[PDB]
Amino acid sequence: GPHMTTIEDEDTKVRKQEIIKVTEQLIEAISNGDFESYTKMCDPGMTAFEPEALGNLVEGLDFHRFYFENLWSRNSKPVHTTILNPHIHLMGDESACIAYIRITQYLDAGGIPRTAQSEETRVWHRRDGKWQIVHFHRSGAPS
Amino acid sequence: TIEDEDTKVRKQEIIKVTEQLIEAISNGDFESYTKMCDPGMTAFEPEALGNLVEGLDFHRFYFENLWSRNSKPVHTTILNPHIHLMGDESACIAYIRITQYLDAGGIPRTAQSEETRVWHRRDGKWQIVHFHRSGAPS
Amino acid sequence: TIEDEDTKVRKQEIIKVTEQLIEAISNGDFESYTKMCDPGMTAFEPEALGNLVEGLDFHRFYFENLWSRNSKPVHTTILNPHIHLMGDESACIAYIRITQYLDAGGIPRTAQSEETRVWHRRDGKWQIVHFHRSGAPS
Amino acid sequence: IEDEDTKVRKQEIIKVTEQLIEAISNGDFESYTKMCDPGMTAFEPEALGNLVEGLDFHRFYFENLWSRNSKPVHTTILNPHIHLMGDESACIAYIRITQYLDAGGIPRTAQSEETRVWHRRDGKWQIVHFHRSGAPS
Amino acid sequence: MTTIEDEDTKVRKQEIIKVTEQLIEAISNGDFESYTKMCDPGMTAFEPEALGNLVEGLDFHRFYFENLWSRNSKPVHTTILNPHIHLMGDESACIAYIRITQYLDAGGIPRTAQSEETRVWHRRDGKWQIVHFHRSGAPS
Amino acid sequence: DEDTKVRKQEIIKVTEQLIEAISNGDFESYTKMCDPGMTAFEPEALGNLVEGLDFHRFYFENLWSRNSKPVHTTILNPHIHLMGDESACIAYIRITQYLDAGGIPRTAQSEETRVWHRRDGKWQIVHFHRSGAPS
Amino acid sequence: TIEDEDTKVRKQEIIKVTEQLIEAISNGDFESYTKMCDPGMTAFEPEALGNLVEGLDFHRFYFENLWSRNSKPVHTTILNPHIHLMGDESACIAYIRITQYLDAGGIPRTAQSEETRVWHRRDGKWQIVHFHRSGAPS
Amino acid sequence: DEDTKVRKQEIIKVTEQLIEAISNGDFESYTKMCDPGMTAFEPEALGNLVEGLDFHRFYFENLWSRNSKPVHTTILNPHIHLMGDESACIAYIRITQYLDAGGIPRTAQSEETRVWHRRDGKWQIVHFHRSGAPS
Amino acid sequence: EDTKVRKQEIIKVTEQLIEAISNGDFESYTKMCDPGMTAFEPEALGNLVEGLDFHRFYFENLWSRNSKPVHTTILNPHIHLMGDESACIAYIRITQYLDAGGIPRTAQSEETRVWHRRDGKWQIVHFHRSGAPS
Amino acid sequence: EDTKVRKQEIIKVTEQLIEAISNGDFESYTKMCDPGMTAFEPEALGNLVEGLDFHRFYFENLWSRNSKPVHTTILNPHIHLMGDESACIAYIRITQYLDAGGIPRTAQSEETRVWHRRDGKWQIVHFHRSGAPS
Amino acid sequence: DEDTKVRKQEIIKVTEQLIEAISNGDFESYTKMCDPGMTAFEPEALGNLVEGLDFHRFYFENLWSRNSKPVHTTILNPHIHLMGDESACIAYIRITQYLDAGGIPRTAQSEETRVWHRRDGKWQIVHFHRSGAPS
Amino acid sequence: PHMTTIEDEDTKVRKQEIIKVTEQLIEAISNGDFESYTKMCDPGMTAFEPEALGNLVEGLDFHRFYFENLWSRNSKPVHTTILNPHIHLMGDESACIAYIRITQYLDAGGIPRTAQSEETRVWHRRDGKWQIVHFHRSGAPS
Amino acid sequence: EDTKVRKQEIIKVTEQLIEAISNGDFESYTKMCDPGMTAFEPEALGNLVEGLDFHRFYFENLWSRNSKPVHTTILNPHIHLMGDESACIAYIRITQYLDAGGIPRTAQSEETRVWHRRDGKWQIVHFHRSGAPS
Amino acid sequence: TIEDEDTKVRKQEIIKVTEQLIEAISNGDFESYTKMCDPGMTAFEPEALGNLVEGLDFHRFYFENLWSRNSKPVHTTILNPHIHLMGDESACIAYIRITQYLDAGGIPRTAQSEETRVWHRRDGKWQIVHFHRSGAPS
Ligand SMILES: [Cl-]
Ligand SMILES: [Cl-]
Ligand SMILES: [Cl-]
Ligand SMILES: [Cl-]
Ligand SMILES: [Cl-]
Ligand SMILES: [Cl-]
Ligand SMILES: [Cl-]
Ligand SMILES: [Cl-]
Ligand SMILES: [Cl-]
Ligand SMILES: [Cl-]
Ligand SMILES: [Cl-]
Ligand SMILES: [Cl-]
Ligand SMILES: [Cl-]
Ligand SMILES: [Cl-]
Repeated sequence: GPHMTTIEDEDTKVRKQEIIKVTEQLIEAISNGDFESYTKMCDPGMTAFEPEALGNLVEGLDFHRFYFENLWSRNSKPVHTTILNPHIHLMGDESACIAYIRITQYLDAGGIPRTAQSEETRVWHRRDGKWQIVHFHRSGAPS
Repeated sequence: TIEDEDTKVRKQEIIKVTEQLIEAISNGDFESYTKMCDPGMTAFEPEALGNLVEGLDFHRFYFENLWSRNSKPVHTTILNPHIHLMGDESACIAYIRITQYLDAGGIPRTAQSEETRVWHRRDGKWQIVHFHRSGAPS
Repeated sequence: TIEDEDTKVRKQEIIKVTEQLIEAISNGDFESYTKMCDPGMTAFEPEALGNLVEGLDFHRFYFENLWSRNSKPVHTTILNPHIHLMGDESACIAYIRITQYLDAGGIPRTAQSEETRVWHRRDGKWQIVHFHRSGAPS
Repeated sequence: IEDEDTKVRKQEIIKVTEQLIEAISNGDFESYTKMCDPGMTAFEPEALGNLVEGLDFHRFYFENLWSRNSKPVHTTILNPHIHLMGDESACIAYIRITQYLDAGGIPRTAQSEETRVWHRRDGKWQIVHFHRSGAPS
Repeated sequence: MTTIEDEDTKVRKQEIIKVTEQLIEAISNGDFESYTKMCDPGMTAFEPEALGNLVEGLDFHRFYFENLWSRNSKPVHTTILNPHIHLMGDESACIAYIRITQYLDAGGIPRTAQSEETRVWHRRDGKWQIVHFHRSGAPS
Repeated sequence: DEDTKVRKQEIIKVTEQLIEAISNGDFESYTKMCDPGMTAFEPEALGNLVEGLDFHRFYFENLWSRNSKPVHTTILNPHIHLMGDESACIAYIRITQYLDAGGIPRTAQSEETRVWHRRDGKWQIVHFHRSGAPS
Repeated sequence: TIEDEDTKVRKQEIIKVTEQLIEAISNGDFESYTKMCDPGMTAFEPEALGNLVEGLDFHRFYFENLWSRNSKPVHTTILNPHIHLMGDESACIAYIRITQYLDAGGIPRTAQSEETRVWHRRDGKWQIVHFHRSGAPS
Repeated sequence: DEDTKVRKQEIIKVTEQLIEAISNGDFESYTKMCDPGMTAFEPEALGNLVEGLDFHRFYFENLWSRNSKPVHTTILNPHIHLMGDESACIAYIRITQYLDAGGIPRTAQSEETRVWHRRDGKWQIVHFHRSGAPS
Repeated sequence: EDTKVRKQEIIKVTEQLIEAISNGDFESYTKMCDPGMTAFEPEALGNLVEGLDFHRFYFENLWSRNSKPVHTTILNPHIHLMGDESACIAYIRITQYLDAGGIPRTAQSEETRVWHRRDGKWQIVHFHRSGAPS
Repeated sequence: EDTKVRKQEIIKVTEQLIEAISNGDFESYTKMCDPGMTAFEPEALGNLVEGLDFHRFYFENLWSRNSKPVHTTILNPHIHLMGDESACIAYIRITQYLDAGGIPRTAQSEETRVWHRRDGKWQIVHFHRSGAPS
Repeated sequence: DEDTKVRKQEIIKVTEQLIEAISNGDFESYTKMCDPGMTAFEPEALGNLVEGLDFHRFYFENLWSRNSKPVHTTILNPHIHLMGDESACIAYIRITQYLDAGGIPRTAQSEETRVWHRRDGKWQIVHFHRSGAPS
Repeated sequence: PHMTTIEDEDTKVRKQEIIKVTEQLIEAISNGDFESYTKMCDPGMTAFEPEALGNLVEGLDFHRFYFENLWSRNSKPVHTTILNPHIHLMGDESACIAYIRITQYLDAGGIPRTAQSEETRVWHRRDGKWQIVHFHRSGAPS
Repeated sequence: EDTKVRKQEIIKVTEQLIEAISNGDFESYTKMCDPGMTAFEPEALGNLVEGLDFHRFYFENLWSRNSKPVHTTILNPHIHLMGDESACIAYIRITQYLDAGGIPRTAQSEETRVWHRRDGKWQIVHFHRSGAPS
Repeated sequence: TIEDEDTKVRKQEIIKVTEQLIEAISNGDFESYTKMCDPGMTAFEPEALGNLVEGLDFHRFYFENLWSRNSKPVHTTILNPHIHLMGDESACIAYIRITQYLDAGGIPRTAQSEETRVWHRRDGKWQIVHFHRSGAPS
């Protein structure tokens, strides 16, 4: 279009929104204890670092399934999630990386509104059309 | 039909640059470091107090203020590495970083941290586009 | 040139909307609240754990899960207010917010917080475009 | 094409904020006052919960704390957000991270949330109010 | 030489001590109506409950009145120690004293609280009103 | 009535003057500004109501060592109450910026009430109440 | 110095009044207490938090608000008494006051305090002119 | 007529004198003012009733940082009880302003009771009770 | 050797004494105590008490004898016979009780008892208990 | 009146014993102590000690006397005479000292000294100390 | 080669089997997998080297409550060392996800070393060393 | 005779063989002699120890640090005791030894203190000499 | 040949002793102890105790000898034979028990038992326990 | 009396050797210590951390590096000794061992501990076959 003297290419804008959407979708699946949708979004050889893994690098979805079968009783109180200061890094058409602060507003524990924070890194890989998480790193203490 | 073992060498490729990156960090060599980082590099680390930091500017300070690291031998070990290849220009490595240092009463101590490094191939050389360090140690 | 009498009423104007805003917050009236906030409202507050929050989405939680304050009588006082007028569509107010509440053993307690509210006049009514709170109200 | 002047207006605000921070960081009180409205208002850890007026209260840290002749300082402005309000009024909120030494000659990091309210007067931008949360400086 | 006019400063001071006692009784009985009657609308105050802030009006004080009824049953004895009055004109007085409160608690345990108080009085249309007060020593 | 405006500024000026005298360890000027039967409540008096200026003479004799610490005072949120033409009352937050305490800039806060009485032309403090830190 | 050893029953009278006085306090008998107290009596005691009190009003509060002497059987001991006869109209006695009480669950406990009682004879009956207590007991 | 007024001032003067002697570590003047069978309750005696001046002698002989330091004492809210012409009782708050701790000004409070007995012309302390911490 | 029987004697009255303590039997206690008795014990807070008066309170205001297991052990006792009518016994007193912990707890105390014979029976003229163990 | 003197007699030896202790003179100490002297003191850690051998140590490793002014007071002495040959004194021992920075401090201890007369002089047979001081 | 690959998987399988038996409180299967003269180091043994299976019977026999909370085990970063055809050594991180503690999900970690010896066909544990928490 | 005092007799010497190399290994460690140490360890040696913070470490690289930065192990007397040893023989080239390692050392001001640690050493015979293939230390020592 | 069986003999009586203790069976216990038995154990607070009287408190006031699943292990035993009527055994005593809500825990204590053969049966003449069990 | 009672002589012989043993320890006379200890002697002591030690090898270390007695005097007291004669060849002695040492800070201090010593005599000489200590001396 007009104004050729500059990168009129803002598909990077929509590509990033693409990544933000799948991340939101992933979080919703997690938040609703929907393990099926979750696995659908994760690469089988998915790798992860998270408080629940006590400093160990975990492989597969098997380890996460636990929390999706027991704590699945997730439905016991309201839980609003906010993704702050997102930053996406595009790497090829099949590879993306997103880092953001994850803020969770929940009740319970004494029945009072409380807020939890965690730093998250999600590494995305495009396979046969849909984006899948290949690795993620969570920092803080919340799930 | 022993096919696809170049993934084996590609992963070793990633392990080597990660080792190189850690050595540069460990030797306070900021020049080599920047050479290995994308200008728009993003990071999550204890020193950033929960904030997502951009650029190398924030890291320069720690490189310049430790200058004489010699005041103690520093050995690093990369444990249980795991590489994820994504295209020919994109890689992801996750490992436990163990650091053996002295100081603190000249006594030998060990620090652990979980690290994620996201690599992107630009014009021949690999560069870090994002990294996430969990723990608190150095 | 003491025509600075309208600045007197302009400031009272700002003090009134601030009082109105606080009342809406105090009564858990999220509708009135949103009516007074710009959609792209920005905020710094204890509940946000050091993060700059955007939109009203983050606030509608405490506005929809914090009504158990009837058995917890509340009174708010705005102390030492200071308004800064900037054009006819832009104002800034800073004050100490003191809250008297019960509970914590049916006993009377007092909380203090420093607040900054940035106001912008849009199509007739004043709206908050950004606010910064220090302390820990709710 | 135009609709990107808000883009340059915001960069304008980010520049004066950077300039302000540099003046503070270099203990240059003259440049500082030049950038502040005489009736400037402020909330900051050093004021112990009180709303302070004028630059008189700040002169103290530029004087009795310009003794940085023994340690270098680096400042980072994170996740900036500007709100434009008319052509003479702006509002910027950011996380201010400070890397300083001492405390054992060791590298340490400080964080603080800052809000700066800007007003355009006779050409140059001036701070009319600011709110600092956390502590750092 | 100074018999008359001195004998009256004596009664003027007792006058101030009486209103101060009355004020304290109203406070002690949670009687906000009598309290407001004794305070100037633009009354100013410094007190532990205000966390280092100068408070205006009676609005801030109503809270403690309305939320301290059980005290009705709670026996309360107040003592005003080492009073000092400063007369300033016929319509202006200043009194400073140590306020000691003897109260019970849970288990009916007797405890004592101390606070230094300054009350500034102004005569308006016949009755004395508090224009400013300063309370120290964290007690209520 | 606006002379109330100048009357209040009058009180603010003497208060500033008083603080300056205190800040400079100038006991002569101080006594000149205090009524002989001056009464006071302050942290240094440990909960006791002190009389006269005698008790304050000491924080002047042993604090004059100020030639080792620049001091700046700020009077915040002042509020004056006028009561007759010879009686005033001022309440304010007193913020003090001082060094030492290691050598680093520090800030102290205290709430102060000063009761003023006009005697033979000049204003004199008849009572004062300080709560906080400042000495 | 051996003549008129009456300074034996003289001191003994003082212990008699001091003992009476202590019984009144122990039984919650304000009337007896006042009879032995000069209306202009002053006191230093832990309950007065460092202040010097005058009159009997201050002490009345502990009598009026403590009638449960029922489940409150209390024993008192006056250790190492020392009387100072001043003239024939006055006396001063100092002793340790040990009191054994229950409560504290119903377990036996002991408290101690130093007391000074300054007596002065008005008419034929003695009265407490001033007293000072240190320690625990009330 | 009010001789009770002068009698009380008489007691206040000897108390001031006593405190000065104590403050200056002048044990001779002190003993001169105390009855040989003097009794005492004080923090330094750990809950015990002490007799004679022997116990106090230590604090003089071994506390000379008193001489090397400006010490200011204030007697607050004094109350005297007269009992006959040879017997008096005074109770007051004793406030002490001293330096040390690096030349820092600090304040100490103690409640004191002094029992006076007139013997052969001069007043002597027969018993005293100090509550708090001073000496 | 005749000294062993006269010492064993003292042990008997000491045991007898402790026996009465634990039985709330104040009457037997008084019989064994000299009216001018003196004492240093934890429940006296560093003061020397005189008489039996100060001791009734614990006899009366605490008869949880058949409520708790009051068992006392006298260890390493040493006796000093001083003339025909004067004895000194010093031992470690070990008590094992219940409740107030509900657990079988053990308490230790150094105890010195000074005896003196009067018209036949032995009586305590002074005792000194250190540690705390009631 | 005769008792008045005998009791006062026990107060003198007690003070002399203390004098010798304070002084650091062990020769005097032994002479006033019976060989079989038994003791309970804070340095024995709950143990009934026997003989002089255990106290010698404190007599040889605390000679820094002058290097510390020390004043003792004996409060509320109570003596029990038990026949011509034995006595018992109980008192509060208050000690005023410095050191630890030269700050005048005050220690307290409950003491019980049991005396037995051997020919000319009085000898301590047993003693009990509570608190911690000497 | 390529058999060292299957030999190691062989060891990983018996280790998994062992852990399952432990996890299900199945002492019979456990003993079947342990050499009678089995040696062990583990937190429950308080620093002592224990012999036989007798000592382990207690943790099985007395924690049957497992039949309540889902127990999931993960073997992380396994490392096998082959030594001859009848001897193997495996070291791994053992992560256990369990409930309880309020029916709340919690995770325990422990470092384990298992020494295997082939006897008459089947692999048997000859010694094991546990660091950490796990049952 | 009773068919065993021949074989039982060599298992006896084989176990002493293992106890000797273990003692040798400990001496090398105790003297900060990294060369002898590496000589006794298989290159692919694996280890679990307090210094590794719950991680399984590989190679000798990680241990080099405690040898090159522990030259003080040559300044003060160090006595080691191996208690309640237990050897498990597995083939002629494979052995396993478990023991309590007690260390008596000074300092902290020349003060004598004792440290305890449970150790497991897995030995493998390669080309004549015994080498450590894996070890697990729980407790403290080093 | 026989020292082997003599030692097993000692290990058996020690096991029997521990079982009696573990089952709160004081009768069997006393049967196995010499009347003048001496002991050092945590419950005695650093004091050397005599007789069985002191022990009858822990067997007695602890009738939860069921509600406490108890397994005992004797580790690294070492016997010293001294004559045909005297033996000494030292071992680590490990106890596996449950809890305040069935939690499995382990306690360790070092024990020394000194045995003396009297009229046929072995009796404990002295024992020393370190740790805190019973 | 009876041929017996001389048992006190046997008991006293043990008190003699026990004292000789303690004295040898304090001197730092390992040689004598060896002659007094059976080579297969067993021990329980705080310096062993819960483990039963055997032989005299483990104790050597203390007769070498522990030289605070080799330059600072210490007095030992044995209290309430109790002996059990199991024969003419076997003895058992139990006692509290108080130790008065100097420094540890410089101020005279006292340490306690109970010790059990089991003695066995071979060819005329008494030797300890086992000992158990509680507390922490040497
Ligand atoms: Cl996740
Ligand atoms: Cl980095
Ligand atoms: Cl808000
Ligand atoms: Cl600023
Ligand atoms: Cl009020
Ligand atoms: Cl002032
Ligand atoms: Cl009273
Ligand atoms: Cl004095
Ligand atoms: Cl008793
Ligand atoms: Cl002594
Ligand atoms: Cl297992
Ligand atoms: Cl090793
Ligand atoms: Cl037992
Ligand atoms: Cl030994």
